[PDB]
Amino acid sequence: PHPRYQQPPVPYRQIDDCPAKARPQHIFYQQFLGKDGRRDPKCQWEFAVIFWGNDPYGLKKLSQAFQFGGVKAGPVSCLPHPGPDQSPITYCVYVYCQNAATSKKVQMARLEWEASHPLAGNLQSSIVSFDDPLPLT
Amino acid sequence: PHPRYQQPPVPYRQIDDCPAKARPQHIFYQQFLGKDGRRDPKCQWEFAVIFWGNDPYGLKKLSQAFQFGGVKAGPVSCLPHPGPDQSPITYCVYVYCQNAATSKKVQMARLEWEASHPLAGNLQSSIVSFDDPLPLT
DNA sequence: CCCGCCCGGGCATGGGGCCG
DNA sequence: CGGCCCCATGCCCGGGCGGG
Repeated sequence: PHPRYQQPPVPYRQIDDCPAKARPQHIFYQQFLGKDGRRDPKCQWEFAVIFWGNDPYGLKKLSQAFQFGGVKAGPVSCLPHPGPDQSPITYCVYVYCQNAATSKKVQMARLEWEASHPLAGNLQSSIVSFDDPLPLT
Repeated sequence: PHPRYQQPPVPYRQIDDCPAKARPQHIFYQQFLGKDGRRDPKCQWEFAVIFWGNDPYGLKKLSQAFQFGGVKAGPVSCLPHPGPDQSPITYCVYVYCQNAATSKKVQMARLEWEASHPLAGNLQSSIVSFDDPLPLT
């Protein structure tokens, strides 16, 4: 068909479903998150980490990399550009989490990835709280 | 620059610049937000309201309508869909705000519009908090 | 007046995959 | 290997329709 609007990243069953160039980051996060990456039925989706920066390509790899039961990235999006001026675009990715601890852990995971991979770009991040749970079931 | 990644909606100098379909909501929101729509240079961008639903077109109208000094919508994006199945995509729009009062007002403003216009679709929403301020200057 | 839902066109890729 | 490439791709515009 004809896409007019963004589509959600498709979830993985096999590691093959994850695009090859993003596989190491993905694997890293798995090992990093451990049990915290599995879906916990009792938790509801109230948290996120927003990652942002000027490079959409790296952000896409990050989005492709965080896909798990309890940690799910949305697609690459962007922030409003502040000036009435059209400025350098600031891209972002929301990584949704089922609790606060996991979101902090997610932040730190990406930091450690950057530490091990100098050529990866340095992303800004912030913890996000939602008053009401998101329909991520 | 980066045609395959999303672009931040463009600001309006005057009301004629607002795309036609979004213009009624835009007018209404302007009047409802009142002084709170103007930028307060002391405030930092720590809040948002996320609106979500299944109509990307409705959400596009909302995104275009909320563009002000202190209220700035991002583009139409979507949430991850939890199951590895075919389920309706849930689209969303983050509307960024310079303080908490204003975000409450934004939430309310859309509720009012929906109350005046029963043909309009009912958007779910939540207030959103950031630990660190966003680079909306 | 405004609603949801529909459609075609156009840009400049940029990332999966080949080859040096 | 890992740097490089090129056309399937991801994005956005804006008009239109029948209806309440």
